[PDB]
Amino acid sequence: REHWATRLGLILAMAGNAVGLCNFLRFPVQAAENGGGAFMIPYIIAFLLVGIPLMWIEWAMGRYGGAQGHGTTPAIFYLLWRNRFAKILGVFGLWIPLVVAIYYVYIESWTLGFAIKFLVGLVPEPPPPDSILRPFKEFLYSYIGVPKGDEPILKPSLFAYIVFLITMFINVSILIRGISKGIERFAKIAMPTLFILAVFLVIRVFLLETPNGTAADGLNFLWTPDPGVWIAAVGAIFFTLSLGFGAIITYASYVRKDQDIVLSGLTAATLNEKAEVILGGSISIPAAVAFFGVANAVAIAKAGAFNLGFITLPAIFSQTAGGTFLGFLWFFLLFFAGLTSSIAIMQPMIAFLEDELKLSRKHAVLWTAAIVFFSAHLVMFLNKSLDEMDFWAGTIGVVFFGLTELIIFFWIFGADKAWEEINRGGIIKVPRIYYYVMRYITPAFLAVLLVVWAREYIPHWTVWITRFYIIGLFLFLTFLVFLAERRR
Ligand SMILES: CCCCCCCCO[C@@H]1O[C@H](CO)[C@@H](O)[C@H](O)[C@H]1O
Ligand SMILES: CC(C)C[C@H](N)C(=O)O
Ligand code: NA
Ligand code: NA
Repeated sequence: REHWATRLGLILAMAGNAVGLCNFLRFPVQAAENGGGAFMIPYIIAFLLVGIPLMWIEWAMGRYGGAQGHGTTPAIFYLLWRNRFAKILGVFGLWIPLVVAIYYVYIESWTLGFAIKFLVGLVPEPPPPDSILRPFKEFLYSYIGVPKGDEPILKPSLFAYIVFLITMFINVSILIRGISKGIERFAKIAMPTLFILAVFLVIRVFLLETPNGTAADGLNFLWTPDPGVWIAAVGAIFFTLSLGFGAIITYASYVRKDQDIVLSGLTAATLNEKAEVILGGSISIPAAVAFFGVANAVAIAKAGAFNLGFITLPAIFSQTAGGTFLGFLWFFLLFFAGLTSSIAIMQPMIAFLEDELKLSRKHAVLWTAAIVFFSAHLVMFLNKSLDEMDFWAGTIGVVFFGLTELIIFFWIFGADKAWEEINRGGIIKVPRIYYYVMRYITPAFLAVLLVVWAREYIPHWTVWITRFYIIGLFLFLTFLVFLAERRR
């Protein structure tokens, strides 16, 4: 079995797993949507009660299954629960990361295409708010092909489609080289490049000042202290830490049987929170508060993540010295943040085809890329198909799967056996208070917030096109698990 080469590469790959498009596009919107500092109190509590303990649990289940040559949840769930229903529930560990990748890599291709056009300077040129925002709103709308009539049909540009082929190629070139020579070798290069670009953008944004305000006013808003906020904070913690995607589990399956996971997992989770709360929150919102004030920035944040990251922020930079190049640094930061994460949610399908169907790494990567590339045409051409996948897999699915794997590992497999499996080989030991959080508090926290979510919030016909296709993806993945059974 493939293994991580160095301790540093494991941390950076796991950090690159978590540090992604959410740190810079999704977290600023959710924090500003829910009161800035008001959102942080549930966000911090969710990180301590859900994010941290589920980090250690997924590290344990991955290393446990990896020791037996099984990197994905269809087999690992069966190793922790000798039931055929554990294999069925494990399919979500293949379905969730595959569905999320189907729209994630496409949005990642947006950042690459924008970074290219912003580097060559093929960007809209506004003259001396709507008069400068419209050239950038139309720039994104022409790139992805926003519908102009009633038909919910996206018409991507030839450039956007070609950049998506390039983006898939860059993902394949990294994945096909393996864990150590591919994912780990790229993490040692991409994470320092990511941190430097983010710190520079934070510094440059902190120098923004207009009559409407300063960047410090946005920092004061996001740090000054409703069930919907608690749902938003816990959901954000899942997505930003890559929990519930089966991605941490597959990566951890290449950690050696006796290596530390307690300190290593805690460091990667901490690195992500630093990148998100310190670096990510200090760019988008402060630059918007500087140019529009706090009240308008909360209004701009409610307009969406794509609006702030692809329209508003490049339009703000277009008013500063060298802002076109600053937009390139911004979009290149997003591309490396997405690239280190998209390879992480495609590796589970790779590891499954390798471990359970005995496919060569080359074959597993190419077929996984074929499935993602083909399925992504739904996200590229059907309007709001992206939103439907992000809801079922990236929103509902991850919280459902997070509670599922905890019950399997810490209840069905045994609370004492799981706790001993987590701390085994750890440089440090998990604080004994977290044993009771894992066994009682975390599943109670998830079950309560998940019931309010289902009972109070979940209740166009084209959404069935996406539901029909991703339900078929689950059936197809179930059939592959069945074929893996028949071989044994
Ligand atoms: C199931 C998929 C069958 C149809 C595959 C079509 C592949 C996409 O085709 C391409 O899409 C781009 C987006 O507008 C266009 O700019 C290109 O002109 C077109 O060649
Ligand atoms: C789906 C995950 C890889 C997302 C990633 N953790 C992010 O923050 O963008
Ligand atoms: Na993140
Ligand atoms: Na990443």
